[PDB]
Amino acid sequence: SKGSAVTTPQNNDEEYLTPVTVGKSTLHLDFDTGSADLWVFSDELPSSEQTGHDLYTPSSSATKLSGYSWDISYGDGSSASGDVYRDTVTVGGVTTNKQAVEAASKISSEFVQDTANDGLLGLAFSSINTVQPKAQTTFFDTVKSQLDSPLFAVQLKHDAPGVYDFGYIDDSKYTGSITYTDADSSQGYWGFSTDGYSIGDGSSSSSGFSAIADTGTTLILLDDEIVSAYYEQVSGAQESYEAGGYVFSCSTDLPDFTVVIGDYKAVVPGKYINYAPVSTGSSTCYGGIQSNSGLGLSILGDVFLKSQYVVFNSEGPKLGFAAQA
Ligand SMILES: *[C@H]1O[C@H](CO)[C@@H](O)[C@H](O)[C@@H]1O
Ligand SMILES: *[C@H]1O[C@H](CO)[C@@H](O)[C@H](O)[C@@H]1O
Ligand SMILES: [Zn+2]
Ligand SMILES: [Zn+2]
Ligand SMILES: [Zn+2]
Ligand SMILES: [Zn+2]
Repeated sequence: SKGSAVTTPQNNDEEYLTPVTVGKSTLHLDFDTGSADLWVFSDELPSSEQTGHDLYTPSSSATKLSGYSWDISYGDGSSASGDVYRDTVTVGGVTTNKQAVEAASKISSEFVQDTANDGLLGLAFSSINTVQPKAQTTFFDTVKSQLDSPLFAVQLKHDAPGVYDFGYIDDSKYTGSITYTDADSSQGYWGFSTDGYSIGDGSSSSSGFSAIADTGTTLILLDDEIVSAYYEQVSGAQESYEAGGYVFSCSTDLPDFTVVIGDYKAVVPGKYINYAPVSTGSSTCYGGIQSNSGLGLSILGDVFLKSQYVVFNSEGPKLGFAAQA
């Protein structure tokens, strides 16, 4: 068994949604390789919270996990909690009837006021799922032995639908060979260790660093020392507080950011680090690379992933990288 599903980005690629059949209802979930919970909007929510969102409707065979509960919080003061159900979930043709579904009956603003987003599908390691009293398996993990190969690949596109492959690699999605690196699951994430980086045509930095691959995150969050070195090559850039991070003229084209992985160069086009205007029709533009200060962890998000074909292989574990076709 294998399958592929299409993912379309919101506005300026701020969150990629993917159709997923949960129960009998079809929802549009956000695939996050940074978390391990699968939660959706439930009927138990306030009507004014439901508005703008498809809600989860149990199957006739589903079974409510009595006594269990789940609660999660993310990067910002963004929470969600609720009950747990054992229903059927279908993603790109791969089906399972023992997937745990986390129904939310209480959530934060960010979620409620994000019409269209109907919840999340976590693809990190199951060890960090938050269900209680017994943690549950992610979807991938749950269908792992139904897949021709125990892996999945992602191909995110800029301002265009990408794709999530389950259990197989589509050779038409990348050019040249796949380079593999050992994944560090120590914190429950798909971590890895780049050997260095390179700003524009500069000379690569032998000094490596530890990073996680988080599809659920829009930007590239690195250590301040690196950010500062980067924007030093962007004319007119400034640490505009009361705006989030660094900004510069939209007309400016920033240099590429290369991430060295063994002998492979994962080059993020400068064009993608010119994220978007701080305001409608604004003159200045927000950068794709900001500071990870406050998380203490380096994250390579959608901006980095928009140029790679990434393979998440449970065997090792390991991550594979290839220049997107
Ligand atoms: C309850 O839900 C299941 C899943 O869609 C169906 O197979 C059944 O016929 C009934 O609608
Ligand atoms: C950014 O653009 C300015 C243009 O004034 C240059 O002076 C600088 O070296 C960098 O290329
Ligand atoms: Zn198959
Ligand atoms: Zn929807
Ligand atoms: Zn995430
Ligand atoms: Zn370039």
